Amino acid sequence: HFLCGVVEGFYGRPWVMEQRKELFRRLQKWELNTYLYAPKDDYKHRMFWREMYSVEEAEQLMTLISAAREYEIEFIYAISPGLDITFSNPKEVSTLKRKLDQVSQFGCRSFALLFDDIDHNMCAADKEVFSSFAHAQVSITNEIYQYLGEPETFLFCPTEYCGTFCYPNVSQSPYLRTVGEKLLPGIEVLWTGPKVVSKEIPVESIEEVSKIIKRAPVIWDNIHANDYDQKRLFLGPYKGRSTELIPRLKGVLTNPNCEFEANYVAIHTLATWYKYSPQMALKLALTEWLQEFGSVTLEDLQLLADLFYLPYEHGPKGAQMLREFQWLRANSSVVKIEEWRSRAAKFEEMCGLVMGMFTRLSNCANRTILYDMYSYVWDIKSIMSMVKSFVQWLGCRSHSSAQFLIGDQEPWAFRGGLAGEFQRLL
Amino acid sequence: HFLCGVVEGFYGRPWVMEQRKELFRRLQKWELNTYLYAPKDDYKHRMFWREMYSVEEAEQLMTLISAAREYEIEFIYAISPGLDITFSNPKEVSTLKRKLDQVSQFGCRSFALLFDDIDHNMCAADKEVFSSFAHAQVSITNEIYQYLGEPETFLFCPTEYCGTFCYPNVSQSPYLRTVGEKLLPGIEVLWTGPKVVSKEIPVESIEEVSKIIKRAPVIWDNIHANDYDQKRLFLGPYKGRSTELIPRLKGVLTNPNCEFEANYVAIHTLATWYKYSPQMALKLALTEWLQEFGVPHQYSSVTLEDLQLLADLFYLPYEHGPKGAQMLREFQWLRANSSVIEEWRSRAAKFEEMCGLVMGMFTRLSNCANRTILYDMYSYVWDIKSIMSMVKSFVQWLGRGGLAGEFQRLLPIDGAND
Ligand SMILES: CCNC1=N[C@@H]2[C@@H](O)[C@H](O)[C@@H](CO)O[C@@H]2S1
Ligand SMILES: CCNC1=N[C@@H]2[C@@H](O)[C@H](O)[C@@H](CO)O[C@@H]2S1
Repeated sequence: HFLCGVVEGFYGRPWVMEQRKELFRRLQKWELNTYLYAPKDDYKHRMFWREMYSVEEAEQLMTLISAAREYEIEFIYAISPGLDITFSNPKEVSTLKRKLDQVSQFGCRSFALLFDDIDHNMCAADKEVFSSFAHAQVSITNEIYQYLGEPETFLFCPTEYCGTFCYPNVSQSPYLRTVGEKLLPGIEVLWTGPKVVSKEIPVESIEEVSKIIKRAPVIWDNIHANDYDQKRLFLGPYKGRSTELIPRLKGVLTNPNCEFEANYVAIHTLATWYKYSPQMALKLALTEWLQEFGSVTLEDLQLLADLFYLPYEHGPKGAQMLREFQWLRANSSVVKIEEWRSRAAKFEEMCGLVMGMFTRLSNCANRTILYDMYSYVWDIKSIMSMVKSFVQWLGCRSHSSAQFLIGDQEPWAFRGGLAGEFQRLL
Repeated sequence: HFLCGVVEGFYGRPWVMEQRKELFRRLQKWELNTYLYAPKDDYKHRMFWREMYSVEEAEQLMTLISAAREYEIEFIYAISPGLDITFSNPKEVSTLKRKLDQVSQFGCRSFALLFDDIDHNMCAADKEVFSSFAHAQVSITNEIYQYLGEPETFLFCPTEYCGTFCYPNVSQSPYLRTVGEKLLPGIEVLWTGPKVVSKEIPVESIEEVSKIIKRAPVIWDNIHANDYDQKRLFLGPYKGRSTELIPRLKGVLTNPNCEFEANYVAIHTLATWYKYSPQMALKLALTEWLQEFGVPHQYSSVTLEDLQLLADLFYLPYEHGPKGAQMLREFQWLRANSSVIEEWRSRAAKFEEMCGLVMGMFTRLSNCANRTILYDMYSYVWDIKSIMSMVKSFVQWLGRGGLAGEFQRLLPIDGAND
C-alpha cells in the first residue's frame, strides 16, 4: 500500500495525546492511513533515545497506539539515535533493540530510524570499523530491521534527505549510492524533495533520486511546516506536486504546522490531492472548516488563508494588499492625484476586512481553534492597522507636516525584539 | 491590606487550571497575596460574559478557588461586560448579578468590573439615562458593589486607565473626576502608570492621579506583558518603580508573559521588591530558577551563565540586558568597519564565540528535564539561536517574517528604535 498521512516531526512543543487521537479520527474521515511519530523534542524520541518509557508514559503510549488501531491508522514509531550513538559498540545496538522491543510490546508494528539533522562525521572508534558514515547507518538499520522480524513498514531517513543536502549532487553522492546499494529492499527511504521545504517536487527529480536509492521513496513533506519561523503559518492548499508523483512514490507524509488546529486545510487538501486544482481543493477545505467555528464567514477564512498561505507564496488577497501598498508608497509624492486617493480609500477598506476578520474570529465558539491561531491573527491585524494608519498619514501630507510617529511610543510600535534588531542588520 | 501578586489579564490563550494552582504555590512561597482572574480571551470572562458556567466548568472553577484559599491567596474574579452591555437595560444588570452570584457560590469573596479596551461612546438608549460614559459605569459598578454586600475587595478598572489614555490630561479628565467623585469609597481603582507599558511609574504621577480619583490606585503593571508582539518575551527584573510607591499605592498586580513558565523572574522579583536593586533581584531570581532546570533521570545541562544570557536576550520592553546589547553593539561595529585590520578579525573571533554561547544555551536548554519550561520558551529560543547562527556566518562571510514582515520592512518606522 501507498502511505499517506501525517508525520509529527517538527521541533518544539509536541502535540498531546488527546490531540493525536483527534488526528487519527480526521485522517480516517478523510481516508488517509498513516501516522509517523517523530516529534524532535519529545525527549525520549531523540535527546534521551536510549531511555525506556516510564510506567505512565508506557500507558499513554499504548492507549495512543490502540486508538490508531481502532481508527485503522497505521502507527509508525520513529527513533532518532544519531546525535550520540556509537554505531560500532554492540551495547549501543542492544540499547536500541531494547528500546524498540518496549514499544513493540505496546502494540507497535511499524518503525523508523531517523538520521536527519546530525553531523556528517563519526567518532574515532567508528571510523576504524566502518568505511563511511553511510556504512554505519545502514549496518545498524539492516540489523534492526531483521531483529524485529522484518516488519510490514520500516522507514529510514538519510542524513542527505533533500536535493541541496546531497554532496556533491544527488546522482553522484557516495552517501546515497551506499544507501541504495546496501539498505535492504524492504526498508523505505524518506525524502523531502529538492529542498528541505520544496516549492515544487518535479517528477524528474524523483526519477533521479529513485534511481540512486533503488526505490521509490516516501515523501516527508515540509510544505506546511512552520517550526523554523515564529511568525509564520501556512493555511494554503497542498501545491507544487503533480498527481503524477503518486505512482512514482511509496507515500507522502506531511509535516505540518506546530499548532494542531491550524492544519485542517493542510491535511484536507493532502487528502483531496491523494485522489487536482489547488484553488478548488482550498475552497472545499475552507468551506468544511467553516462550520467547526460556530460570527466567522467563509470570506473571513478566505482572507485568513491568503494572509498565511504557503512558504513561497501569499494568497491572492494578501498579494494584492501588498502590491497596492507598494504602489501607494511609491506614488505618494503626488500628495493623477485622484487615482492615489481613490486607491488609498479602497486600500483602507481592505484593511478593515482584516480588522473585522480578527474581531469575528475572537467571538467564535471554538476556542481551541482560536487559541492555536491567536498570536498569528493579532500579529497581522496590528501590522495592517499600522499600515492603514501610514497610508492615511501619507494622504494628509498636503495639509500637515507632522511626523508619522509623534512623541513617546508604546513598545508595540517597534516590533521584533532583539531578534528583530539583528535581522535588520542583515 | 496592600495587594501584591499577579493578574492573568492578557490577550490570547489563557492559563489552564493546573498552571494556576502552581501559581498560587509560587505566590505563597514568595509571600505574595493576590491573584486577579481576568484573561481577555477566556470567553466567559468577556466575549460571552452573560453566559453561566456549565457544571463541568463550575467544578473546575470551584476546585480552583479552593486552591487559592488553601494557599492563602486572595482570589479576585473579574468580568468585562463593556463591549456590548446596555447599561440602562435591567435585564443586562440582572444577568451581571446572576453571573457574579454563580461565582460567589463557588467560594469567591472578591470581585472586579473591568471597562478597559472598549469604545468611549454609548448606545442611543443609554445616552438618555446617563449624562456621560463614566456615570454609566460608576452607576452599575456601585449597584453591583452593594448588591453583593460591599465585599472586602472590589476593583473597578476605568477605560482611561493610564496617563496617555486620559483626555485631555490626567488632572482635567471629565471621565476620571466623575469616577473619583461618584465611585463608592470602598471600591478600588486600577491604573497602569503613565503608559500602558510604563517604563517608570514616578511618584508625582501617582500623586496626580490619586488626587483626581480620591484614592490610592492599585497598579495593574504590564512591564512584563508580551501579548502585544509575537516575538517578544521579558525575563528581566521588575524595574522602574521606586519602593517609595508602596505607601502611596493600594497594591501592585503584575500582568506578565503569556508563557507561564517564563514568569519566574517576573514574579520572583516583584516579590523581592515588595519586601531594592534590579540587578541583585535578577541574580537572586535566576539563581533560584536554575534549580528547576534538571537533567532527566537516566538508567542507561543549563548553567547560571546560560540563564543570564537568556534573560539578557529577552529582558525588558525598553532595554535589552547587558550581554545582548554588547553582542548587538559589536555586530554593528563589525559591519560598519567591514570595508576592511587585526582589530577587526580579533573582535570578529570574539564575537562568534559569543554567538557560540547562544547556541550552547539553546542546546543545553533542549536537554533539560523540565519539558514544560522548554516548551513555553522554545520558539523564542529557537528564533534567537538560528538568527545568531546566521549573524555568525555573516560575520565570517565578511572575512522571513511572513507577510507581516514584508509589510513591516516597508514601514519607515522599521528599526526606528534600534
Ligand atoms: C525528513 C527530513 N528530516 C527533517 N528534520 C527537520 C524537521 O524536523 C523540521 O520539522 C523541518 C522543517 O522545519 O526541517 C527538517 S526535515
Ligand atoms: C488595566 C488596564 N487594562 C489593560 N488591557 C490591556 C491588557 O489586557 C493587555 O494585556 C496589556 C498588555 O498588552 O495592555 C492593556 S492594559
